[PDB]
Amino acid sequence: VSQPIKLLVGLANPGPEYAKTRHNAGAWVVEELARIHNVTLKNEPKFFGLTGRLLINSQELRVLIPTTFMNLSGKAIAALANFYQIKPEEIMVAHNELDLPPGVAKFKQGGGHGGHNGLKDTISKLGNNKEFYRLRLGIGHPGHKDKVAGYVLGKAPAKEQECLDAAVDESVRCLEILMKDGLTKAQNRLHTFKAE
Amino acid sequence: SQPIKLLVGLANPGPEYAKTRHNAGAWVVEELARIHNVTLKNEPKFFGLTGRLLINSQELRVLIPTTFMNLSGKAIAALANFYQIKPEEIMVAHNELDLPPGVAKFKQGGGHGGHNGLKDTISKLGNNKEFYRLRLGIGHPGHKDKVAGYVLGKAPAKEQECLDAAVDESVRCLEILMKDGLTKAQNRLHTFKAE
Repeated sequence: VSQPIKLLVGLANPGPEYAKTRHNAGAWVVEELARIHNVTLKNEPKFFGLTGRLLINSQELRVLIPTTFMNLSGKAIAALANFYQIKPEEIMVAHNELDLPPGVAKFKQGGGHGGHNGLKDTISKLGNNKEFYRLRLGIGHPGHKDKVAGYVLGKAPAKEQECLDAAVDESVRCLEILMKDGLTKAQNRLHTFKAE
Repeated sequence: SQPIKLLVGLANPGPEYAKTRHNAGAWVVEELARIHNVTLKNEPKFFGLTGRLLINSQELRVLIPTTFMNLSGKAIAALANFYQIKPEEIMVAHNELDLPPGVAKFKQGGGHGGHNGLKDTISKLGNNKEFYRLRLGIGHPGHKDKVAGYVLGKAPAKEQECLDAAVDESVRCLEILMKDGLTKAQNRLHTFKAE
């Protein structure tokens, strides 16, 4: 109506403390959306993550950043969406996307996990359903297969982190636009964005 | 005479993860390899860094996977299968929640203990749990739900000293294992407690 989304999830590793690693991109979007809407994300052990509720254009939007292992992110998502009776196609998972360069971002419903250990676990723990939405935040692709974990668990160099941060900012605006004008208008704005 | 042909040190790859508790097992391998002057080689077919050490004239292969921790079994199984090494001949070094910092133990078998690396290693080794472990105590946080954050954090300095002493003693005992065998290695290691 015309925006089906009730849960926004931001995937990230629960540490280290010290580092803005590419694998945590999704969480940066949820943190910035929350900050802007004065939501304080609170630990909620029952959902194995940090949670909040926003109200945007009078639509309730729950937010989650799992604090499980990345490969058990599905446990957090399913625990909360079961609790509040949110369906898979009502969930949007924001995550780092190897298929797009730094500074680009896209909305999509369904698809594969693309080697993303969080996405893969989410599909499984949602009863093998891929039709949840994704917010794909581009981080570039290292080249090789075997180098993928080292890439995603590394810190983007500073100029590249700017592109990422710009895409986080636009993705938040487009999430707001999504809550106000629906999914199609939101995508149509976000997919023509390109950092700086 | 002793059962171990492959020593694995579980680890997340990269500089940001190198000093995290979840990497304790790689500290053991990296220190053993430094002492024996071997530079680990990246072998993409094995999803990790690997070497061969000569210790008391035994051959010990070493491996530190550079996959996600939860895909550690890919590296171990690819290497084990290549070199024809069975699970009972593999020692996996890993951070152990149920033991305090400053303590380390050898063990054969058991479950994964929530450790996502151990879990995948069991699965990729055909659901065989009977590989040896070098359990490196890192303690646990007060709440179950903090465990991932705990292991992916760096131990504070005093605590890291205990960890480093236990890495060092584990290395000495791995050398003893190769000279005097498991029972003697184990008797020595299991009376160690860094204070």
